[PDB]
Amino acid sequence: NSELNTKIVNRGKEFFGSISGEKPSLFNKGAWMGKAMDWSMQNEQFKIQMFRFVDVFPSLTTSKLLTEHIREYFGNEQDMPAFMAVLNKVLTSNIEEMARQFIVGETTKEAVKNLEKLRKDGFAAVVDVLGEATLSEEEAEVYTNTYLELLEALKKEQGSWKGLPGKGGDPGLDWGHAPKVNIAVKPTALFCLANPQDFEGSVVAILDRMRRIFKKVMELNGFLCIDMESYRHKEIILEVFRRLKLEYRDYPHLGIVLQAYLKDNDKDLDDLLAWAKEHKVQISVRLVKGAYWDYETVKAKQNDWEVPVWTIKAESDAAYERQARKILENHQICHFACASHNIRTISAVMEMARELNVPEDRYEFQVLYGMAEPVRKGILKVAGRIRLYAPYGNMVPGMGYLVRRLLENTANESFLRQSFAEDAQIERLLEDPAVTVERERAARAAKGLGGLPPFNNEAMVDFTRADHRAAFPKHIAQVRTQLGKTYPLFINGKEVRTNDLIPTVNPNKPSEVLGQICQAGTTEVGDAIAAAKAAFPAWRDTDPRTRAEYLLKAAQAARKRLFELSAWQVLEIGKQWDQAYADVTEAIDFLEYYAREMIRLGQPQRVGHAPGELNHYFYEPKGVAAVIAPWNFPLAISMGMASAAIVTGNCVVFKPSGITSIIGWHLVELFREAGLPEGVFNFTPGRGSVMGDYLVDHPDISLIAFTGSMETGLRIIERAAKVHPGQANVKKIISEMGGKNAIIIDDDADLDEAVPHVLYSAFGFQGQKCSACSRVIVLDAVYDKFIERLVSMAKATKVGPSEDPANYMGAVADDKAMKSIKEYAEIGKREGHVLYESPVPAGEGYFVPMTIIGGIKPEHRIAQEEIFGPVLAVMRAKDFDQAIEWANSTQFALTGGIFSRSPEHLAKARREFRVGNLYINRNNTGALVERQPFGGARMSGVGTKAGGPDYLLHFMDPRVVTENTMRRGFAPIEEDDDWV
Amino acid sequence: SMLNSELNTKIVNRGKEFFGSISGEKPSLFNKGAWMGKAMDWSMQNEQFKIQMFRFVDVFPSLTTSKLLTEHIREYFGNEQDMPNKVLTSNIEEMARQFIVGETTKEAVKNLEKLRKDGFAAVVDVLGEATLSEEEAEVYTNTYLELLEALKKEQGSWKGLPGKGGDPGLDWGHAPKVNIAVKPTALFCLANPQDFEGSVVAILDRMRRIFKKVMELNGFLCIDMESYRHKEIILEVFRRLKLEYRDYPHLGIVLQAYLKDNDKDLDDLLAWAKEHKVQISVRLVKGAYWDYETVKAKQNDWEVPVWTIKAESDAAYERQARKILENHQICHFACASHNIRTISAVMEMARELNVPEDRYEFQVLYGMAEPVRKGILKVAGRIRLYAPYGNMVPGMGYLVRRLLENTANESFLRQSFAEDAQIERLLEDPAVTVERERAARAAKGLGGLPPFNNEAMVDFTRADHRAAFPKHIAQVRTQLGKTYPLFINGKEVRTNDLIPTVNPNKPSEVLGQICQAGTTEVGDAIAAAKAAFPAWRDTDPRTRAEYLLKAAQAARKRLFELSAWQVLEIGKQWDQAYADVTEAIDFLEYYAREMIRLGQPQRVGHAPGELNHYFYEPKGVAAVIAPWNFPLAISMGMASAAIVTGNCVVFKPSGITSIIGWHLVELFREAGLPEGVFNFTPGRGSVMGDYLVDHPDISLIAFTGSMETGLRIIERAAKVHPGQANVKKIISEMGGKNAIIIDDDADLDEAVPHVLYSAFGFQGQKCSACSRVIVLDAVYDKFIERLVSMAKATKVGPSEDPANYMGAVADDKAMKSIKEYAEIGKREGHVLYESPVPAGEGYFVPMTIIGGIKPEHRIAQEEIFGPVLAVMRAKDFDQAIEWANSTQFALTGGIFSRSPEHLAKARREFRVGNLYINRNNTGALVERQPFGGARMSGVGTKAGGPDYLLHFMDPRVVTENTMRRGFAPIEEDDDWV
Ligand SMILES: Cc1cc2nc3c(=O)[nH]c(=O)nc-3n(C[C@H](O)[C@H](O)[C@H](O)COP(=O)(O)OP(=O)(O)OC[C@H]3O[C@@H](n4cnc5c(N)ncnc54)[C@H](O)[C@@H]3O)c2cc1C
Repeated sequence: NSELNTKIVNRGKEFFGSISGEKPSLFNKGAWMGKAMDWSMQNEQFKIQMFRFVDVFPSLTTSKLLTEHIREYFGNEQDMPAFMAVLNKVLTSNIEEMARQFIVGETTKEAVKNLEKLRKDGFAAVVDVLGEATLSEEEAEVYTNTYLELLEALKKEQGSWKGLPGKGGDPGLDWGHAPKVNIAVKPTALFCLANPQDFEGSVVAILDRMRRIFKKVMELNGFLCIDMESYRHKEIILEVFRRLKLEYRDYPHLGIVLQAYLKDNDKDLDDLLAWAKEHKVQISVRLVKGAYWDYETVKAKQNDWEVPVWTIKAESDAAYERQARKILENHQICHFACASHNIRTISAVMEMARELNVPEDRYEFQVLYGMAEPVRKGILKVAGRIRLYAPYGNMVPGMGYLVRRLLENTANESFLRQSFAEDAQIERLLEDPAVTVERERAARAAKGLGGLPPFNNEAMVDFTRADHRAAFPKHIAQVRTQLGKTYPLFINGKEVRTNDLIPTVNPNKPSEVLGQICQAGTTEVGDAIAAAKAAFPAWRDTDPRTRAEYLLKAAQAARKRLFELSAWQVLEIGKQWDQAYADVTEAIDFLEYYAREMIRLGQPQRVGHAPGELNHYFYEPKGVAAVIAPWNFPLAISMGMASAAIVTGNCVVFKPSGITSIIGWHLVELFREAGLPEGVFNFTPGRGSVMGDYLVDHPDISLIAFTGSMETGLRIIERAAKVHPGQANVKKIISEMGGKNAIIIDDDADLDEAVPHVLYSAFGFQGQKCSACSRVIVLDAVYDKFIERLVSMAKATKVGPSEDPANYMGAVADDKAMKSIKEYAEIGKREGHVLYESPVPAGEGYFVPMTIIGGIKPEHRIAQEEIFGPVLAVMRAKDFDQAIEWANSTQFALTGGIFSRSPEHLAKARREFRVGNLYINRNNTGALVERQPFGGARMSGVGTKAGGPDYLLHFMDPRVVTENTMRRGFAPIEEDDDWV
Repeated sequence: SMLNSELNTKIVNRGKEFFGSISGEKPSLFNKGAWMGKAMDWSMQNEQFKIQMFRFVDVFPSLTTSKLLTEHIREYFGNEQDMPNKVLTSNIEEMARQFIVGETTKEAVKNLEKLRKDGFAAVVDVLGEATLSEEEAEVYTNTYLELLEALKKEQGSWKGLPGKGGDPGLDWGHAPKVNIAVKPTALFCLANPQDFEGSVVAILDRMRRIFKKVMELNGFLCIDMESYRHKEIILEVFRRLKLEYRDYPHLGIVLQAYLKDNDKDLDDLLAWAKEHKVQISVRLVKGAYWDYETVKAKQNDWEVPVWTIKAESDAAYERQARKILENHQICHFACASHNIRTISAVMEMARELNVPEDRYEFQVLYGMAEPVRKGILKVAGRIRLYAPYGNMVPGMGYLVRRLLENTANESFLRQSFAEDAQIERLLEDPAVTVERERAARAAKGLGGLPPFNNEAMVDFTRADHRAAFPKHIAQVRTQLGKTYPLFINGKEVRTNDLIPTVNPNKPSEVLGQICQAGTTEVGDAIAAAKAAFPAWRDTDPRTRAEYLLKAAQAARKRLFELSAWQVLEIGKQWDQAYADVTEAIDFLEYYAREMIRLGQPQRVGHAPGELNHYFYEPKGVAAVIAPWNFPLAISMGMASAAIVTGNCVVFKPSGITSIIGWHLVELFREAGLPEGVFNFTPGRGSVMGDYLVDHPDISLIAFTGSMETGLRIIERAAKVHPGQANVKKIISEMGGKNAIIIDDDADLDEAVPHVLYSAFGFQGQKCSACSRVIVLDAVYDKFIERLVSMAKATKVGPSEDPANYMGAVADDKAMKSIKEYAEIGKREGHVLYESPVPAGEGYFVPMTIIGGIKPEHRIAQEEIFGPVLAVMRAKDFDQAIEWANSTQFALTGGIFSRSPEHLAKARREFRVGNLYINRNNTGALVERQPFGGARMSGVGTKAGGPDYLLHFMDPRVVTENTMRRGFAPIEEDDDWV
């Protein structure tokens, strides 16, 4: 709209004029922070070092930690920038000063005092309470009580404050209309287990605390704003706002933050306004662009989710202006807080409101305390109604907040950087962002092999979606209509029934029988081996691209059944919703990845370059593969091992674990739907005590793929090494065995991240993973604090049936597992000291308490033996060297983790913490195909890594054909010949 | 320069007149009105068709049944509609007849007399398949004698061709009427510069017999020149024969202008003739083996002996022709070329130098370049046709070579008569063409290292290489009698248990005494290796690779010395010994590069906020248990692979090759390898064998040797003992029972010597050796007769004497075991050949060939590891493949066949680790032939290939969440926005 746009541009021009060249302190090159940010902006390596240093800074609580980190992040004094122990003191004082710039105080009393100073300078405030991530109920209560404490202090003071001057209205209110007390609350800080996987439980827990705060706010006629956090919780937070509003439909001073950088926001704003109209209530919206842009883009890309944010910056600006116009048009029902430091954005809001003649009591402006100083002052001068978002509290979360402000101010796309560091042209700065979008989209308008798209991991289940949340109960219900079947063997394309049946039951409810499984004797296993051996010649002679096509069809068949296949796993083996879905996506990943790997490896390659000669190097299968699969990843690992053997040209005799035989039957369904030729895949569940050695010992077996315990793996290795009469090959072992995996918690670890990652690593799926954290090795000086937070978080979780998404973990695999694990828990309780032992439900189910035991040392049994259940050992290391020594003190070497923000300690861990899969600053479980090829050596395996580029070669043997191409003195000349 | 321009003008003007007098007349091969011209036309337009057609003509004479013929036609040319029996046969046969003067002596003689009446002289050549036996050499020799007897009776009635003066009974008044050419290698089936003196004498003795008959007729004998391999031998034959008959003027030699050596060879021969005051004759040619020499040199890292720009050969010809003409007083000249420029250049140079006509003549091959031949007759008058005669079988091979000559891209005939090239380009001074082509031609390794190339094989065309072996064998003999200690943690450790090591061809010759490690010493070595491991593991992969490169240079500098040790200690022939050392060098160079390639962590996945790096780590202590049959090569390959990947090695050489094992100590010491990284512990298997394999500090075992021992090791290594860190990794190369299939259509000239070498090279003591030859029913009798006849020509004796084909086997135990197997085989089949062996000491087993062998027989199944070859008669090709696949082994295999269908079937179904087509099945080279198989022949590990180093390591992944406080560094390969 050209005329309006011209007014906006002129308003912006007047604004830049009234600023008089003033730079915000962060861009003041005369100040230390300005020099620091200037160099960060010119030098990306320095920015990364400086910003990461500020992040770790509040953990550097001794002189040694501090001195060492300074050297590790910035190098020696001679190699540092000019603007930078005396060095300890100067750096410390400058960083602390930077953080204080952005906070109104450290105590409630100080905050209140400083808020009054702000009022005398003409500024209103919205107060926020700084806090570390809420990891427990006790922490949520502290946060809640801090708001209550703040409100009580403000209640006593506000009567003595003259209201900020306005043009009309009520002289006891700010600008004649706004409540003097205004606070903002982060909803997820009110509940440590906030998760849309438990949508209702999360809404209620947050709502119950928000209600308590809100009641006190109303008691002093104040305003409560509910802030918006990451996209993961956006729908939860919207629902919290809607419920609290309907509980107090007549109270006007309740706001919600909406983020214009979200593609969803056009619909969300429209829905909320329509909702307010329908319910005949009023609302208030603080429109922001959004604070988590890099996080959302990374998180979505890590999970093959649609990126929920716009990714061209002008799109967020254009969305803001569009959505602000929508709000202002609806001022009758919607009060507006314009929260932005962008002069174009601010100018657009001002002129749109003027054009729509919106009453001034329906819109105000907000900025963050301590930044964009000239912008703040310009708003005061032109609009008069300006509120500062003012955090207060402890310096530890204050440093985290500081880093976020530094990121915001120094971003390449930041309006503040462009205006105040980069000398950007005013006309460009104030351009209609809609025009910017068109130009940027047009600019941006200007790989796989063999016609196949490149490999990408299958999208994870996404419980931000109502449809994904609804799918599970529906599919679990459908599965229940299918219970009670008898599952036969499947051999040479035919169903073969035996009369030895073993029931398979729900571990969370053993009275619920899912079905009966036929058991193969040695006769039937021998039959299956015979069928596989007979199908082998034609299958080996099938083109690798064709073999790969069967895997691609199986992947599509599985993809079309994703929630159904997932539901079976929830009931048969007690997978939580996310765990079950991830099992199926991983199976799909193996199929898509191994299909592409065979296509890659399937072409004979010329080796050497001598003329008159062609050497071609290529691979052939081995023969019949025995595949012996675990129950803990019943589709993923089964499908991975079987499909690798199949795509490489082998034929498979497959023994699923008894308690997940139905999931094993899914392989039959999937390969049959793909049209796999008869005998290439044979399904023979059976009693190991009857046919286990028989399968491994058989002369017609050429390879054995096994995943499971070390004891069984080692027995297989010993027996397989013998060559019996009639045996064609030396048997090839592909084996993934157990682990006793440690995560190290260094002194400088970010405990907000370390704690929930350790909890998930230890207790996700009841701890039943070869990759699970069973030892947490914690540095002396952070031990007490770490353990308090871990135990408190554990106490908040619930143990119960996996079909109920409210439960964190549930029953273990079967009766034998429960008894074994419980015995290990008793052993550990006599070795160390019990720190936590959860309640479990009464009645039936193979429940083992979520168990945490401290005081564990390397010489203890539960520091050495794989328990495969929810029993976590906590070990206290005297220094980092001992932490590493202890991590390396078992016979296993599968996975490991380290939380540390020390370059030197991370380097030492990369080199010396010699596990097959080492994870830095995140959980040590959940390895993905291609990204984390999985497996190790020592007693954890034989160095084969599933889901990686070396895996398929283990299922084959290389061959070379060498041809003398010269006849009667001449040879064809080939493209890669070394010629003349 | 000014003179150069002037003479070039006369040459160009002579060429222009030569062409003007031809005017549209084409050689019959370029006659597109004929079937021959049509087939060649399409060959020149379509290289794929050329390859099919020329290969078909090559295989054509083996197509002896209606089945063979019909199937080959389809396999080479496709269905009878995708193309461009009795008929196609007549066309190819007519094509071959164009180039030969007859099929019998009498027909040849009649046709030669006809040619005389048409004014053409001749030089007569006898066609033949390759000489593979003494009997064949005698047949070839007697055919010349027969020819000469026939000509002797006729020549008296021949009027000499007209000339300008002289003797009316001689051609042109001066040339002998009878002139024959002989191929020297056809006189000796084992001609080979590795036995230089033996080859010269055997050839000379037959050539002298022919020459005496030639002299009786007062005729001319030309000694033809063959491939570069035999050039020096042939020169020496000519020189000796000339001096035996210093006064007889009618003896010629061919010299090849396409050889870089020829400038010097011609200078040398001319100076030699002067010194000895004799006269000579030279037929100067460009050369017939160009493609072969180029390929052969490139295959062996030898300097290519031929010029590789065609104009360079032309330029060399004109340069060398001038030199001969300058020397006309002592050197008679035959200009042998179909090239009008070349011929015109010679005519003008003869005029410039005023050379008498009786000192030069012109020669062309019968049946080609007809207008060129006609032109020479008209202008010069002295033209002689090279006139081969004989059997259609070698006639077809000759046909192929002529078709190649005529249709080559750079052929002067093709450009003149097919391409309608501009006459100015055709008659250009080739020296100018050279400069232009060089200028145009004037207009990758990694980490700064050159790319890998296999080390050059020993080259016995060189006098220095021939002389080096006797020199170095003698030098090694001055160093015998030493006591060899263990080498543990950088220190020499003696023990009281000594085992002598002796020469298998002369067991009374003791090379030294070897200390034996007890379990105590082996445990000490393992402890040393274990202590050295953490620092070695942490050494940069590039640095570890540098040690291997230093060791490779150390070995390269000692090549002949290291070779000589093997000749004496284990009975390697000179070439076998040198090849063992070059293979060792190759492993070092190749594994160094492989570790450099594999040594850098690679990002995997592309998700942002995350870095996954995938990389490799060594395992720990490796036991390396090495064979005696490739005592440096395989030992060094296994040890250096383990070492470069970051492991430390405890190495047990075979007892009988312990000194070669010591060479590893010497080489790693010279490279400066850190102490403990390589330890040398020879010892008695019965004392410390199981100890070494069972030890809990061993993480890897690299073994090469017998199936029986390999299988025992695999079984024992599977157990995890108390304190054992890893499941032990096996890298194992075991035996074979390798077959070569001889198909009905096999080229027996190649199949026979390749099979003989595959079976008996190094006494058959190779895991890759051919111990079964499976021969198709219809070619059985023919193949076996030639194979046995070639075998009979070879001698068994000490490997230090290069005259011997093979020698003693490794030791007394091997001899006893192999002889028992021979007796078993003789009761199972029937002996076709059993060689004499020397009297007296030495572990000699006869070169033994046994027929009537079937898959149920023990010697069709069990690896003998000695000079015992089973011959098996297959009823059809399907059974041949079935039989090839009938053992428990699958290491190597070979097939001789010119059937695309059968070759395709073999590629698919003959499932050995290394299958060879139309060559021997031994001698695998690093990178070109990564070596190893499965079944009972190994565990699918392939030494010398790109999958090998990974077996000595385990992969690791480090995954880092790079996001802190909502931000992460953006990395280049991130999936982003
Ligand atoms: C008082 C106040 C309260 C706030 N409360 C919250 C809250 O509860 N929740 C929340 O999420 N944020 C909140 N914010 C917003 C956030 O903290 C930033 O301050 C704000 O987004 C910066 O925008 P801008 O108009 O100041 O600056 P600009 O430089 O104009 O805009 C920058 C913004 O654009 C977006 N952006 C950057 N790059 C791209 C890109 N490549 N593609 C698309 N978009 C891009 C980001 O949102 C970034 O923050 C609040 C802001 C204020 C002032």
